[PDB]
Amino acid sequence: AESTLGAAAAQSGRYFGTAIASGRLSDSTYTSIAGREFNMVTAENEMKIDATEPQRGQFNFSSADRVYNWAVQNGKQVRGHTLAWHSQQPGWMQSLSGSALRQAMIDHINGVMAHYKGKIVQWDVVNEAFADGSSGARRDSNLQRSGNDWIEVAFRTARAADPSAKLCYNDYNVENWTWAKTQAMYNMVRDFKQRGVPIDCVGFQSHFNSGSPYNSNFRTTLQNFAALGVDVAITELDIQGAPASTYANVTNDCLAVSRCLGITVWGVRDSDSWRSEQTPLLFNNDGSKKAAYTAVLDALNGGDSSEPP
Ligand SMILES: *[C@H]1OC[C@@H](O[C@@H]2OC[C@@H](O)[C@H](O)[C@H]2O)[C@H](O)[C@H]1F
Repeated sequence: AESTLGAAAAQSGRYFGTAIASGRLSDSTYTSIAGREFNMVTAENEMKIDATEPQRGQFNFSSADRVYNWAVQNGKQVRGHTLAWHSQQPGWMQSLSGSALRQAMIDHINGVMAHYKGKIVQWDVVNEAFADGSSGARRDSNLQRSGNDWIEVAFRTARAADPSAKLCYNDYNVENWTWAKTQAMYNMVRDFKQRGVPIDCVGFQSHFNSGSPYNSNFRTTLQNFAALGVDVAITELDIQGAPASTYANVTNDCLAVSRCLGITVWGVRDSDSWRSEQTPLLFNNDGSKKAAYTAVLDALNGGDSSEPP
């Protein structure tokens, strides 16, 4: 057994990660907790398209590198997030369409991945391409309007740019196996694997709340995607009200699935969360461990004994 999340996860060859905000790296309580508890880091916003390429071909990795450096100097690996997404595009990219956009998408992938070549264990190459609801359709965005092949092209571009990284497709509201959105993502990944499109992993954002509750069939979802020959990862976990029960169920679902690489919770303390009003994380505002922390740690350890091995 181990006393911190990341170390406990590593006992089963997994990671327990967080989302780090560069602006919070001067907060010693934040860095003390994050450094102690997590062995994987995702930049909360610093590696997104707007932050890394604020003007066309004018890359900026200052804040991204502050997060990367903090992570590897503190022994954590890094998940890159995210290279091609409808949201958080800089204005110059939002105004592009068709072939111009396609070239800018490929150029953006190449510039960011070249900066981090060989440094990133997993990249969220494409994020949130499916529409919400029951259509199973692709979300309408400039990227989807440039051609349905944009997702496959992003993955091929990424594989060429850095063949050492695992390349993931990431989305939300795809955790419950009965949902149409889940099945659309499953059909796409299944097609990609059939044809040899370079995709190594599927990310489940895992934002559970009253509008999209956890279901025990999340384990079925994870198993079925793993059976397509891809790894699975829980990438942006947070749970409205932070019930320790549900946090432990999610943890045990990953631990039950051999290709589930690890879990990332989407921030450190509740005050750090993008949805702080839903108090959805493992640590209180004062840095203290919540009931959910204990249940997650115990799940990772397979129990809480205090005795000789
Ligand atoms: C999964 O959901 C969380 C999202 O990160 C938020 O993006 C919007 C930004 O205002 C917040 O600070 C971030 O926490 C992440 O990119 C997405 F993939």
